[PDB]
Amino acid sequence: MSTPARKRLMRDFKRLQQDPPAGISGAPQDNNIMLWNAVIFGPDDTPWDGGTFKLSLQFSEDYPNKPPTVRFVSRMFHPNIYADGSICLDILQNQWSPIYDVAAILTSIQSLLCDPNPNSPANSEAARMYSESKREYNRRVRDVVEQSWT
Repeated sequence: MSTPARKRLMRDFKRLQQDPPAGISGAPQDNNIMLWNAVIFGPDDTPWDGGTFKLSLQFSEDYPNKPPTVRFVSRMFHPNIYADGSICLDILQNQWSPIYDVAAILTSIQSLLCDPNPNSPANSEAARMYSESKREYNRRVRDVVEQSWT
């Protein structure tokens, strides 16, 4: 059978698969099309380089009118990511549009890593560090990068 969210989520799955964004992979559990997992590589030539970050996307029966609940499974340290893994991101809360697909969601999160919005302090310690001395920030980014490997 095919519900409108289900029908959408199946199209979203195929398009992520045929034209995948570099360093991004994603998939639903064979047992639940509504719960997904994904992995994002810290892009090349950024202090995030080499990291393998895990994520969970939870969808509802009202997708795509309502955006998925995205969260980091692996520990992070970034100005726009809360202590629980949730992401203070534009298109995921106040600027969501049904046009955006799963692939577009992940793309934006990857780009967000190396380009934080200081005017959205989800992690206040990380925010200050990013703008004061980038030397201590890069050191701290390196850490979550090394522990994501484990």
